[PDB]
Order: sequence, then C-alpha cells, then structure tokens
Amino acid sequence: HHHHHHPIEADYLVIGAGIAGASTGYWLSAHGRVVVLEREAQPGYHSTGRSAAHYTVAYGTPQVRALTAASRAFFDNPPAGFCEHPLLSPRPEMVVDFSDDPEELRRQYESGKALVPQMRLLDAEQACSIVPVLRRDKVFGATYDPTGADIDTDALHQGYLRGIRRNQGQVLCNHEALEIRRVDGAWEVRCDAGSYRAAVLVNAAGAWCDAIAGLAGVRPLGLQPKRRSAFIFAPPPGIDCHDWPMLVSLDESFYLKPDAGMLLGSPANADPVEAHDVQPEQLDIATGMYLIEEATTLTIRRPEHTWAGLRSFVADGDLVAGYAANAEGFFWVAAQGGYGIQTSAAMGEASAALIRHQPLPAHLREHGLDEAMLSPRRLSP
Ligand SMILES: Cc1cc2c(cc1C)N(C(=O)CC(C)C)c1c([nH]c(=O)[nH]c1=O)N2C[C@H](O)[C@H](O)[C@H](O)COP(=O)(O)OP(=O)(O)OC[C@H]1O[C@@H](n2cnc3c(N)ncnc32)[C@H](O)[C@@H]1O
Repeated sequence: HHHHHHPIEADYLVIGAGIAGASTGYWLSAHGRVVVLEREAQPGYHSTGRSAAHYTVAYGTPQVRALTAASRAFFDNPPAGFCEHPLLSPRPEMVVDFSDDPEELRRQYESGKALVPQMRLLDAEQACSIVPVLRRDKVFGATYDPTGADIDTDALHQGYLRGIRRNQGQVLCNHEALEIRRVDGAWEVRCDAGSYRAAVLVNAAGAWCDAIAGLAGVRPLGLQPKRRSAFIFAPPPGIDCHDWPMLVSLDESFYLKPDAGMLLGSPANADPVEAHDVQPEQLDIATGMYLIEEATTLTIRRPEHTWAGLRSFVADGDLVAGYAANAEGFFWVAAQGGYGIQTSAAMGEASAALIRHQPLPAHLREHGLDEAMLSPRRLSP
C-alpha cells in the first residue's frame, strides 16, 4: 500500500559499494548494466574507509599473497583516465622480532623471500638504524621488504566507482537492500523507494555478507567480523619520522607507520564481534600505545584520531569469489579479511570474469589463482 518506483532491470546487482563491490562493479561495468546498492550515504563509511592503507605482499595465506601480488600491476599502471595521481607510494615494511623467536623470524624471512626476492634479514642493529626510536634491548632482528607500499585508498576506491559510472552503471547510496527474493527468474532486491532486478546478485556487503545471504535464503559462509582499532598521534618534537617504514611486530601485536607528518599506531587486534558500525575500544587504544611506548622511546600524548573497523574472515583465512552452490545467480565477493584493499584489483577482475562465466585472465592464472581456490565450495566437504 506504499508507493514504490517501477522496478529497475539490470544484469548485475552489487550489494555494497566498498572496495569489494566497487572493484567487482568496475570490471563488470563494461559488459552489462551494473547497479550498486549501498546502505550508507557514502560508499567508504565501513571497512574500506578504516584501513591502514598498506600494500604488504608477505601477509596472509598463500591465496591472499597470490591475489595481492597479482593486483600490483593495476595499482602501479592503471588504465588512462582511472585516476589523477599515483595509487601507490613507497613504504617498505619492517617486521621486528620483539619476542626473541629466531626460528619464527627465519621462517617468515624464508617464506617472504620466496615471494619477494628483495626481502632481507636484518640484525637488531640494522633494525634500529632504520627506526632509531627502537629500544635496542627489545629488538632481536627483523625482516625488511623494500617493495611495500602505501595505497591512496580514496583515489583507488573513487576510481573504481567513477569507472562504473562512466560505463553507464549506477552507484546508489542510501539504498540498503531490505529484502531479497528470487522472482520470475531474477534476483529482486527491495530498497526503501523501489526494487531492482537482475539475473545476478553480487554479495559484496563486507561484514554483512552473511546477513545478505540471510535475506535471500542462501546458506551463509560462517563469516566472522573482527575488530581492529587504530589511532593517529603526533611525533615528539625533533623526531623526523616521515620516511620510516611500516613497523610491525613479528607476532602482530602492534604496528606503527608514518601517515603524512603524523604516526599511525595500532594494537593490530582481531576481536570477534557482530557486524555493526564499530567503534574503537579504550582498551584497544591503550594497549597499542603501551606497546609502542615499551618498544620505542616515543611518548604518546593524545591521539588526534581514533577509529576501528571490521576485518571479516571465513574459517580458512582465504577470500571468497564464486557462485553459491545450489543458489543460481548468487555470487559471493566476501571474506576480504585484512587484505581487501591490496587484493582489490585481482579480486575485482577475477570475480567479474567468474560472474560472466569467463575463464580467469592469464595474468591472474600466472600468479597461481584458479576458480576452485576462490570458490565458497571449498569451505565444505
Ligand atoms: C579496520 C582495518 C582494516 C584493514 C587494515 C587496518 C584496519 C584498522 N589494514 C591492516 O591492518 C594491514 C596491516 C598490514 C597494517 C589493511 C586492510 N586491508 C588492506 O588491504 N590493507 C591494509 O593496510 N584492512 C582490511 C580492509 O579494511 C578490508 O578488507 C576491506 O575494507 C573490506 O572491504 P569490503 O568492501 O569487503 O567491506 P566494506 O565494509 O568497505 O564494504 C561493504 C559495504 O556493504 C554495505 N552494506 C552492508 N549491508 C548492506 C545492505 N543491506 N545493503 C546495501 N549495502 C550494504 C556497507 O554499508 C559497506 O559500505
């Protein structure tokens, strides 16, 4: 009995306009009618706006590393007109052993060197030369990846979204998917002003992907959102930290990285929580500050910014890009974990190809990706 617009027909409905939905929609948009439906008033209010903005190849499971490695080409060399400035800026990563665990440090070095030939094993003195506020007594060695980079996430995200629009796709904010139903051979999504129909439902809803499956009556994946907080603080007078690498402890207990003229810190946490608009917890912030003040000579007065976001995982830690078993037309773009920005070019390209029943592009295959390792089917026997 309330008015709705006449239904809108498309080829692919993408639920969520974060990095996942934007990247998938970008690669779909040249091929068919894309409509991206986003709940919030802006597309990057949730995890995509909350990351450390870093590109780290030796990070996550083997699949993650392959997706990250395969994304670099696009980030370094995107198509003419995608963006106005470079997407990456140089930011090596230094993983420091604060634990005195030389067996683990050597494992991570060998693992990383196999992927990144330029990876180096540092002694404690070398680590302390690179970040001179380190407490030498607390440092037992490090790895150093000269190939790490910071990502201009807003430029990347907006570039994907703009590409959709330039291909006559629609990016609709304030369009929460409220109901999802298979109707007359298509998925039909009800938003508050009208409905949308397409043969393909692309579920790119971040921490809410299982909620979207719930609307649709599709078996969920078991996605677990995990809170990570971060904060920005001023360096002490006299500390020119602008060119420091990203500094991470070997057991991922904290990290520290320059952000412009400030410092980004984090306790690098992964506290399991439900999907929601997550806020930083005081204990998270206090813990990250404590660990930084223990590992270094820095003193942290009071943060300029604090926030938290959700890093969402399935049980094996790998991302998901594939059609749901026994749910025609329902395509998962999920479980981005701690890696959704740095994997987005490969994930966007792979997911769009698979949605369109195309083989994965060679360059992706050559990084050792295939359909099966991306599929949600692997989570079950
Ligand atoms: C927090 C957090 C996260 C990272 C790092 C730090 C912190 C502190 N971070 C590191 O700590 C690295 C170390 C090495 C330093 C680094 C990260 N990722 C990197 O690649 N690089 C990093 O440096 N991450 C993970 C990335 O942040 C993370 O992997 C990536 O951002 C995930 O992107 P999605 O696209 O999957 O998720 P969205 O939430 O954006 O978008 C979903 C949208 O869906 C909508 N939506 C939902 N429901 C509906 C309905 N009903 N209807 C309609 N619409 C609906 C909803 O409103 C959203 O807008």
